[PDB]
Amino acid sequence: VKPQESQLSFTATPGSNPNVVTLKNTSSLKGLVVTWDLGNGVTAKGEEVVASYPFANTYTIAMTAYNTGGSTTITQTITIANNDESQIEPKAIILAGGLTGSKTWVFDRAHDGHFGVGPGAGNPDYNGTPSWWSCPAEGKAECALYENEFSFHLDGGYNMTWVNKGKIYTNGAGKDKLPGVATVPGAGDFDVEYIPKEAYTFTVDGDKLKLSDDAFFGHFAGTSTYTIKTLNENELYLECSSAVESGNGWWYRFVPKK
Amino acid sequence: SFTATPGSNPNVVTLKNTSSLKLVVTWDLGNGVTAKGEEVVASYPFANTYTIAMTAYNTGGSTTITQTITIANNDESQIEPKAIILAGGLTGSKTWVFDRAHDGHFGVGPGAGNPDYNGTPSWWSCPAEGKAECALYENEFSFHLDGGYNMTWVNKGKIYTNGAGKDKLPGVATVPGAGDFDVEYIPKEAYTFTVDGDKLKLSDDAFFGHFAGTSTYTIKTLNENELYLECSSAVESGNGWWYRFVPK
Ligand SMILES: OC[C@H]1O[C@@H](O[C@@H]2[C@@H](O)[C@H](O)O[C@H](CO)[C@H]2O)[C@H](O)[C@@H](O)[C@@H]1O
Ligand SMILES: OC[C@H]1O[C@@H](O)[C@H](O)[C@@H](O)[C@@H]1O
Repeated sequence: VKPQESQLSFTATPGSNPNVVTLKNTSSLKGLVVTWDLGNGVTAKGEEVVASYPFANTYTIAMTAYNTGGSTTITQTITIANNDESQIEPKAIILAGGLTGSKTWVFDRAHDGHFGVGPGAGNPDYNGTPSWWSCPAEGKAECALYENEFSFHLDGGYNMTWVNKGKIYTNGAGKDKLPGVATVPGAGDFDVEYIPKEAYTFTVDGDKLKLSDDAFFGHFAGTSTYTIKTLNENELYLECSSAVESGNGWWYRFVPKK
Repeated sequence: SFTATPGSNPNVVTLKNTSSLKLVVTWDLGNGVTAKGEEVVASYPFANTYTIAMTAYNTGGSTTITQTITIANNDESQIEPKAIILAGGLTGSKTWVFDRAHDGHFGVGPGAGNPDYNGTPSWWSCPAEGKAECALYENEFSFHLDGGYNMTWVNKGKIYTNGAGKDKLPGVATVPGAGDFDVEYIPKEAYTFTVDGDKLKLSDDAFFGHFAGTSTYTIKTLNENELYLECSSAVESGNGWWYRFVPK
């Protein structure tokens, strides 16, 4: 009674934009209600629906046909070859150095002001700058900070890789919130043992950059949320608000790895 | 013949020779750019009507055909982000005035070239309403992206300055309640600006109501709520000025 699979079919035809695909019931059987799992977290109902895949990947599309004696499901895989710049955050494209490949960012250790502290954005004294202390060139050479490197890549999603040599840098208020062994390096404050996960994601919304899985840009201040102050192919300048020291703001400047 | 075909970005247009005659062609895109090629791309960041001219060349000489094109909207992707904040968006306008109700909306200190520079108006910081009794707060600045980076300067006929400034200006100077000088100074009907990084430059010798002999300002803060500016005096060597504007 339930619809027979050999009479069910559909076409999935990329349109003007190869990442936007028309899904059309072409079944040799009428009197059907059809629903769709687009394989991208979206479900839909209708004879002809459109599916959008911002990211290059292989997806599975399921069509379910309903008639008076039940439902039957058929599938196709579809290969989306390339990322769609028109459906991806423009700042994510700068962080990854393009829609293809990856881009690694490191502390701007060769120039003054690559790391700094000042009154944070909720502090009555905020001025938007690290007005308490600004790190001179190579000022944090003698700790774990510059060992922390951040690669962005749009391989299936808004993906990040965090590499270090097993340690992050923080101060007394930071060290108390992490389980790893704390050491006092040459630059003072604390190195803490902290091994990143093998994979992260991120989101960009306006100026706000958020890292997944409680990640942070090598300096621990209890937050995974940053404000992008500057971002172009040469420079990533970030501000954050400390969650471990009420009213402290931190600034960080990254440049491309050579 | 030619076609002017808006692409995936409606502000970016493919100009293509479609002539039924196989020619060297050049183009005036009507945006200040000229080009040579069978197929060229034109960019119009600003909504407007533009005239495109194709010139075809043989041995006999040259013939020029034109079309008008209408670009409906401003293109956020090709306009300075700080310009959009000053104009309050891609449409309409936004007027900025002195933050007269808060301390520190006007001040003086050692300027950025001065060995004593500390980045603040450390010689004098104006208290709330401190310059009510002069022309300073009468000066209002509107930014609008209507064809370009456009500004309108409104006042009630006077700017505010000190002795060194008054000596550079042709208008009559008067001493108001706040002291220093009001100077007769009527703005032009229209100005332009440029923003490059943190450098804000005004056209046609304009200045932000207080005269210090410069049209160049450093942007210290710019968000939808605040414009905080520094400038370096061109009439008093080593003197810096600070100004804080908020929306009207
Ligand atoms: O905390 C308020 C005070 O901050 C002081 O600067 C400190 C920096 O020298 C140091 O490098 O970082 C700590 C925070 O991690 C800062 O507190 C300022 O010098 C004081 O002016 C300020 O009141
Ligand atoms: O115009 C410059 C002068 O401004 C005055 O308000 C300050 O008190 C002086 O310190 C400064 O020399």
